[PDB]
Amino acid sequence: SAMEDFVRQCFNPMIVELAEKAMKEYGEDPKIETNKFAATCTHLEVCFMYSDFGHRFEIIEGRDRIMAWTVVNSICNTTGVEKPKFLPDLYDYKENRFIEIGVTRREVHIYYLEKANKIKSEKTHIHIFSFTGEEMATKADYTLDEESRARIKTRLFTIRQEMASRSLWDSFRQSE
Ligand SMILES: [Mn+2]
Ligand SMILES: [Mn+2]
Repeated sequence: SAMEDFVRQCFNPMIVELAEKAMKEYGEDPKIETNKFAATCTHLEVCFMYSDFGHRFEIIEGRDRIMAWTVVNSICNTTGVEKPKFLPDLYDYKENRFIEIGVTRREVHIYYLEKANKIKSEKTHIHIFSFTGEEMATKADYTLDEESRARIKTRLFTIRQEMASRSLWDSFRQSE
């Protein structure tokens, strides 16, 4: 498929392999669910980017469930922050809060409402990125400095334009 080929062209091997591991964790073939494959790669890369801005962040996303919950439990035991219902994506050691990262092909406010309604925790900070350079965060606290958020938004927009150059963006954006 063209979408699978794009995913292997634009993401680094480590990210692709982690994404395939996740797809198997919910029993999904990346050769069939190619838009989910690309979305999974994109979310992984954003989380790793977000974390590289420390030191400051602990990455939970990209780990197997056992190690992810091991990290979460160790953090909660050393900080007293309460355990989230659902696996978050990062832990911010400076603000001392868990962060759930969203990347959406829709309006940032719609996806923010969806994520907030799901997690149902006033403790887990939400930060939504779009492929159009838009962002929305809990209490409009964007956590990072503008340069770091700028590099995330540039990478996301670049992924979108590469898809578009291969006529893959319309499929990807209409998929959820
Ligand atoms: Mn996650
Ligand atoms: Mn997320």
